[PDB]
Amino acid sequence: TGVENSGAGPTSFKTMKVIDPQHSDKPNVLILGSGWGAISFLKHIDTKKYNVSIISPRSYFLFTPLLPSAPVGTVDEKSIIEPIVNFALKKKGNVTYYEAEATSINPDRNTVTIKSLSAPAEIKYDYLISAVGAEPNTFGIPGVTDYGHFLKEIPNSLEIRRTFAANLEKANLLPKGDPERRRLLSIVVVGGGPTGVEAAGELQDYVHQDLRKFLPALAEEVQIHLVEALPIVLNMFEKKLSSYAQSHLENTSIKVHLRTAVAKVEEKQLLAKTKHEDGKITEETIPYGTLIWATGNKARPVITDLFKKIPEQNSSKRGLAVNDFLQVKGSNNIFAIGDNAFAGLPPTAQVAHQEAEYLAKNFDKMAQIPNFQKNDKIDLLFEENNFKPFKYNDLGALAYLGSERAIATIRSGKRTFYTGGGLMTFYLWRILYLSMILSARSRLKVFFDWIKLAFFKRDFFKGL
Amino acid sequence: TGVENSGAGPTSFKTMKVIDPQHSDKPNVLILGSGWGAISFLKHIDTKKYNVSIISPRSYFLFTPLLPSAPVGTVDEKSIIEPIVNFALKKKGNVTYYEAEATSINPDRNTVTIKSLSAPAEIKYDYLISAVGAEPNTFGIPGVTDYGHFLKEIPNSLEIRRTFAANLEKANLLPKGDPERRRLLSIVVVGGGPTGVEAAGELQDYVHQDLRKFLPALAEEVQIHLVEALPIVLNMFEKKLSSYAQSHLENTSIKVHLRTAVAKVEEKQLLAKTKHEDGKITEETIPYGTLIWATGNKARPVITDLFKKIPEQNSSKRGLAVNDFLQVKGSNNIFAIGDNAFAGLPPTAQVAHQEAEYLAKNFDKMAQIPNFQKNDKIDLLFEENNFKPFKYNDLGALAYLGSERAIATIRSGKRTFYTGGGLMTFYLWRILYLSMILSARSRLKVFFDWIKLAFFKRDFFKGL
Ligand SMILES: Cc1cc2nc3c(=O)[nH]c(=O)nc-3n(C[C@H](O)[C@H](O)[C@H](O)COP(=O)(O)OP(=O)(O)OC[C@H]3O[C@@H](n4cnc5c(N)ncnc54)[C@H](O)[C@@H]3O)c2cc1C
Ligand SMILES: Cc1cc2nc3c(=O)[nH]c(=O)nc-3n(C[C@H](O)[C@H](O)[C@H](O)COP(=O)(O)OP(=O)(O)OC[C@H]3O[C@@H](n4cnc5c(N)ncnc54)[C@H](O)[C@@H]3O)c2cc1C
Ligand SMILES: CO/C(=C\C(N)=O)[C@H](C)[C@H](/C=C/c1csc(-c2csc([C@@H](C)/C=C/C=C/C(C)C)n2)n1)OC
Ligand SMILES: CO/C(=C\C(N)=O)[C@H](C)[C@H](/C=C/c1csc(-c2csc([C@@H](C)/C=C\C=C\C(C)C)n2)n1)OC
Ligand SMILES: [Mg+2]
Ligand SMILES: [Mg+2]
Ligand SMILES: [Mg+2]
Ligand SMILES: [Mg+2]
Ligand SMILES: [Mg+2]
Ligand SMILES: [Mg+2]
Ligand SMILES: [Mg+2]
Ligand SMILES: [Mg+2]
Repeated sequence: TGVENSGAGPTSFKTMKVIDPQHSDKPNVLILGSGWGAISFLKHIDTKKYNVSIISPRSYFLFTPLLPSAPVGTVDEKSIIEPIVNFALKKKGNVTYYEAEATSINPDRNTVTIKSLSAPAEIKYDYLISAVGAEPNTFGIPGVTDYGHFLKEIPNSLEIRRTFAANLEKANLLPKGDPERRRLLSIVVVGGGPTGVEAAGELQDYVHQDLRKFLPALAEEVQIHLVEALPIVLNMFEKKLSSYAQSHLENTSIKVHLRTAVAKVEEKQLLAKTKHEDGKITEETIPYGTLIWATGNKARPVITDLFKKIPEQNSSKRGLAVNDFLQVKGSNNIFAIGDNAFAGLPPTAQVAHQEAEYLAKNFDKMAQIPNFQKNDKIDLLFEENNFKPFKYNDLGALAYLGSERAIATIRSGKRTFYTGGGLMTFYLWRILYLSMILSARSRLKVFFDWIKLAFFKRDFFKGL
Repeated sequence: TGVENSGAGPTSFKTMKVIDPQHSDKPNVLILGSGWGAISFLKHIDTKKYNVSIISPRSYFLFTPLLPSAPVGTVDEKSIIEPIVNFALKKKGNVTYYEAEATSINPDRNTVTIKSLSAPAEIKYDYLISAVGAEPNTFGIPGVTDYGHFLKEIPNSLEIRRTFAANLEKANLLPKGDPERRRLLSIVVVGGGPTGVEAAGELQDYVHQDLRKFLPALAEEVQIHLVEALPIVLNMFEKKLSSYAQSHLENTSIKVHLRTAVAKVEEKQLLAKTKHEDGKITEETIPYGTLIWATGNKARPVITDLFKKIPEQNSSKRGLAVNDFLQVKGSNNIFAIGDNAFAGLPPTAQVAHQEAEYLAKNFDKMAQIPNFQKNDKIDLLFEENNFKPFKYNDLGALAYLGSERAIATIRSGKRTFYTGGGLMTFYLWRILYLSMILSARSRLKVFFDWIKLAFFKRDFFKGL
């Protein structure tokens, strides 16, 4: 259905841009999500030839690479989100955002089922764009999600402060010696990837740069462990850099735990195992005030539910396996991009950003084809008209290390433009992250956020 | 300290500045609150000759004038607050803040009982500076607390935005010609002092500027009413100005209800009554989605608690009555300033920023007279010393109106510098306010707020 006067998420709003007919003139494309995929895919697609619809529980778009800077308020949570709406005021034709969530996609009955928590109730789709993202992975390691914080989404950032704020508080009522005070003030990040390292760093920044400047008795006793399973951190960088980073984290009093896996999280301590290069399996408990879980990504119910309803997708695990034109293997009119598509690619923004932009332009290709105005094998039409299959141009990797330092690589093709570095690198990272932001609103807010951060402390209000 | 926690809540910070002999000879001074009076008094007290400690459940100062511009993201709630610590960090001597609330003042036992919501538990004092503010008042009109929203404190801003969004949301799923949609978009501000005005003003902005740019279907139907019991809005501005303000309010589509009083408040609607030129009371139902009740202050219960414990304050209705030396009539060592003090002046912030600065210089002027500590018309102690009493240098009256306009009136004694005006006044007004802000950080943040507003919309997130 998907008609007038229902109840999904209340920003089920329609923007009557151009002048269409009531007899359906265009294909109804329906996007799932409002993140990198869906916003990148929306940002380009020809709205004159297609009737774009978006289904997102979230009504803003998240510039994920600056999220780890939110909790301490290096950046404000607003300063890095954008409403979907503003990207639709930049589309010539017609859009509609339902503020709900996909639940079961019904591939052959040909709808996405939106049931919200803010109320049929399905939505007809001619084509489907499935960029819902991955949800983070605990590995069945018990205790996470009882006692952990995922660094995924804006609320997650608010939860992490409120927690750390509350510990800083409780902690400052105990006599200096007390171990408990020592515990409250400890931080465990679990995740050696960029996210974790950046959170790890951004906290330690705050503690050195801000906290001590008015309660130095606490600053000291703050401890920030960073825990990773593999031989070293930042594995996407060439060995020589990953080391400089690990140098600089420990330089900033970070307790890096390489080759270490979390077997279980209890309330106050997380039982860790370590397997050394001389294969010796040692144990260790790590007590924690605040636990951050910056690791992994698994598939979502919508998708793992879909796996069954498409014979080819029975045994895909990571995401939806996709052919070279990014359609679901097993379905005609259903596509998948970014973290929920299994392209055999890095699960990153860069990939999803390209993935979407290519698919966007291929949608302009198909409109020129009368053959696509109507018609269980599927790819055929993409060959008959000579469509380029998607190939990826991995552009390199940035990561921020703490107390004003960074490392990076940039590339195009086999060519490898640049690679830092230290305090210089920092200013590119800033200058570069700025440019990759998808809105002038957001960028000015972040810009102002860093200028403000020079003259003054971060804003660490627990109720805001 | 040490460990003096028993009543007082978490952010019990202490700055170990000067070297303190356990057994002290400096007097001990207590400031109740963290707003205009208290923070003004904190700023100008000599922290070397005295020892100052504070009690406030609120860990931040609030630039109360800008509050009404936060609910519609004209300005961020963080931009207008600044922490106590941040002020106390720029002092000479030892400051301490027990983040809690006074529950009982104990005049004849020299203590203030503090039961923090977050936890004996008395605090000892030589001198007491009672500056807790007043609370807002319902005049026992049934319904206000249930369905209404005060506009007194930061959380109230979030409460309103949340409310208004949820209605904008719920309304857009109903068809243009529904009553229930008309209602949800109705907005009644009760009380036409510059608050209710500026508020009403700043909403209509968001409707007229933000909302319409993406839902004119909703925007148009949004109605803002301003109810006021008196002949005119903004009585403290001179007669001719009150009419131009009202001209401009009504001319920006704001239904202004003079000589009108809210007899009661129900969920969907509020019954109001209006006395006419001819002295005949009519009735009326105003149905409403959002109810901002910005009218009249009343006596805090700690202040009312302390009316029974002093014979002079037995017939004290409005607030603690004080002499020309701002001292609680009937106590020696307690002082009341701000809206908890009934100094027969208006309950402005302007008053309190004077009431403080003055008392601080008094307090400093009690550092060349070594008899007070070797001490029934106890104001004579000051009169015989030849203490200049307190006099209010009324600096004026400001009020923003909506849609880029403002009214103003700077003066001193009689010598009136100015009285506008239009788009020029809005600019001055901005400038005056921006100057009167108490911290660099607040200022800058407020300054970048306004810039971002010219470039981009406002920020109306219902979870941030
Ligand atoms: C803290 C953090 C920092 C990162 N930093 C970087 C970086 O610096 N560089 C980099 O390349 N990558 C980074 N990433 C990874 C990158 O952001 C992701 O790979 C990218 O977000 C994938 O985009 P996507 O569109 O596939 O999914 P997302 O961007 O996650 O978008 C998924 C969207 O779908 C919505 N949604 C969820 N469930 C449903 C449902 N059932 N129905 C409808 N909609 C739904 C979500 O609200 C969201 O809008 C980071 C990730 C995190 C968590
Ligand atoms: C939205 C709004 C806008 C305004 N704009 C203006 C304006 O432009 N110009 C103007 O002159 N006036 C304005 N006012 C009025 C003016 O701000 C007040 O008269 C002024 O705040 C009084 O200051 P105060 O120090 O007496 O109390 P406040 O400034 O309210 O501060 C009182 C403090 O006491 C704390 N507190 C309360 N109870 C307790 C307790 N039991 N124990 C400990 N602490 C406690 C509070 O958290 C607060 O920090 C405005 C008021 C509002 C609500
Ligand atoms: C906006 O478009 C872009 C560049 C441009 N000049 O416009 C880029 C595509 C832009 C930047 C991408 C980018 C910057 S920096 C970075 C990065 C750092 S690290 C990483 C990968 C290798 C990490 C993946 C981790 C995955 C886990 C979930 C397992 N990617 N990606 O896309 C967001
Ligand atoms: C310039 O600095 C100041 C004093 C000084 N330097 O001595 C002031 C205290 C300054 C501004 C005060 C101000 C601005 S605008 C205003 C005012 C006049 S009137 C009013 C209404 C809102 C409040 C109460 C009215 C009560 C009855 C008269 C109805 N507000 N007062 O600090 C905030
Ligand atoms: Mg995203
Ligand atoms: Mg997406
Ligand atoms: Mg994702
Ligand atoms: Mg995805
Ligand atoms: Mg205040
Ligand atoms: Mg005060
Ligand atoms: Mg007050
Ligand atoms: Mg007061």
